[PDB]
Amino acid sequence: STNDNIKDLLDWYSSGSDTFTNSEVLDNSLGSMRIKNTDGSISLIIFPSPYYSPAFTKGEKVDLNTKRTKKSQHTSEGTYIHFQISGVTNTEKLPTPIELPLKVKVHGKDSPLKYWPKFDKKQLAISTLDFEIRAQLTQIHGLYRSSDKTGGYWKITMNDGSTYQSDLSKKFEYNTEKPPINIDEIKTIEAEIN
Repeated sequence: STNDNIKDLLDWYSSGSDTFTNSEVLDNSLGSMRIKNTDGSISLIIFPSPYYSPAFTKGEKVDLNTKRTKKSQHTSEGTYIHFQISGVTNTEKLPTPIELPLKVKVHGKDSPLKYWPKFDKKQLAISTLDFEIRAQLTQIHGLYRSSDKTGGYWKITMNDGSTYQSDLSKKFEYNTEKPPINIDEIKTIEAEIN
């Protein structure tokens, strides 16, 4: 028996993500962007953070690794629109797709990984890393599905000593999100469940 906030977390992190590559910027206002995907849909993405306010200009190409905030819509004008939050990075690729060094501990015990993917984009938003990591945990390790797996944290340590961490008992802090990072510079990723 989990409390309600954990149930909300279980629904958010087990609902997948939206991936679009080489999309085009149509407009860039404060706190948002309007983007046209190669399939013909439009994405309206919000950016609630002052530290990560995309500065792309009309016509520039960008990748999308985002989460939808709600059901897409078929407009009268005949367009298909997605409503998403964060997750826009440059289209720059890595030579060879790398596997991110994630180590997981569930109550101190080392929990081995299953279906943990490789990444080939040189840059990933911190919120994207947040949901990839938390999806591995909810799907493979039982996070949020029971009272004994409702807290903990994940921590990324960069080659230079910089770290990023997130508390597993709360949804990701989008309002304070930092700029995307070069995944090739990540030294390690730790995650512990309690």
